[PDB]
Amino acid sequence: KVFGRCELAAAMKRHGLDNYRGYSLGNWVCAAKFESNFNTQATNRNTDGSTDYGILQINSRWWCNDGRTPGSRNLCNIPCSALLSSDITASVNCAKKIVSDGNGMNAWVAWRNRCKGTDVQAWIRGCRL
Repeated sequence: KVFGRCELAAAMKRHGLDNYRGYSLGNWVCAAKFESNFNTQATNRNTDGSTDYGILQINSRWWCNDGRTPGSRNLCNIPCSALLSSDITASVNCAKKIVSDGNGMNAWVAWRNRCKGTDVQAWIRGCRL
């Protein structure tokens, strides 16, 4: 499913992401925009053989099991396919574990390079939240 900006903002807010670990909602919407263009079905293969899945492009080497990433730690305890669902619950729950492991949202390259230090508030402007 390809989310609308405000539709995604509302869904993320309902799932407890607004200000989770100090990150305002605009950061999460911005990250999703640049990581998957709001598409829950996005997948991207990496040079190391691992693959990124879903709206937040969660990695198979550490977070989910896709049956093809040798030595994968399945830290979120889920098959990577669950992360492509139109229901973002699995993605949100796993993202919470990721953002809590030490480097915060810096775990998302697109966020660090395209959202960090920008006016992230713009991503939720105009939305009835």
